[PDB]
Amino acid sequence: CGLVASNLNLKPGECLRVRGEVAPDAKSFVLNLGKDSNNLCLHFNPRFNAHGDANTIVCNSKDGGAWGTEQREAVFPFQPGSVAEVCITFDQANLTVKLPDGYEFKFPNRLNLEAINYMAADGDFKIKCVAFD
Amino acid sequence: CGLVASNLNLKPGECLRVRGEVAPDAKSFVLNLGKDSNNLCLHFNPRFNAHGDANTIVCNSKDGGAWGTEQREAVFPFQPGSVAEVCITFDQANLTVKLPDGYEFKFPNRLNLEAINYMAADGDFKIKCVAFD
Repeated sequence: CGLVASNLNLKPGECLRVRGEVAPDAKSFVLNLGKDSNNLCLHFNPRFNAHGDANTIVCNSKDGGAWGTEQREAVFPFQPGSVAEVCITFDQANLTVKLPDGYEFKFPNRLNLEAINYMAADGDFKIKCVAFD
Repeated sequence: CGLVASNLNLKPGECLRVRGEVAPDAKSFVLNLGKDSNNLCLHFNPRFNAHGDANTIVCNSKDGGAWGTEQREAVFPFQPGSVAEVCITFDQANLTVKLPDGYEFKFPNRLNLEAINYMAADGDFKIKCVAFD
């Protein structure tokens, strides 16, 4: 239900910066990146309280509609009702995801994407700024 | 076609800022804003050298697929191979479009939009950042 952007043409090296507002009573939010809605190199899902999980970032890929192997990340630098920025870069092998509080992690480029052209936000997160570096 | 964004949810009084690179040898570019691709409160079209026009900004609306009456502006603060930012806000009566070099113009809110949810860029203009505040 959130912002949906296409024709991003993000290439290796370039940096995608997304800043937004986390809802005051947020349960969770999603930032999906990829080729289109059926081919996601990154489903980024911070969960405050959803599906039985509290404060955990869940990530996965989707290839031709098929979800890959899900994984929970090590940190959760997000708070309800607050501003947050996430930054993404990628190359042939990995996406690098930079988070608030100086944390970051890499996620395998399972789909072997050469560009990222699609981004969609869902849940309790409203995008207010997008920048291409 | 350049960046396309939907579900922007720009509300009255909020400011939409779009900054991009005007390509060298640019002939023209377009920034479309509205409810969706068929309902545009603003088709903003700076023409450097296109369709018989030189250094002229042409604007229009589109309602249910039908183009309105084109509007010519009186200034052209753009140049090929450079960065340019436009800022847009609206109320019930008019959109206000702020351009480089301190120029601005108003364009009637023909569709009586109460929010802007769609933005698309075309032509020789590559969006570097978009913000809502």
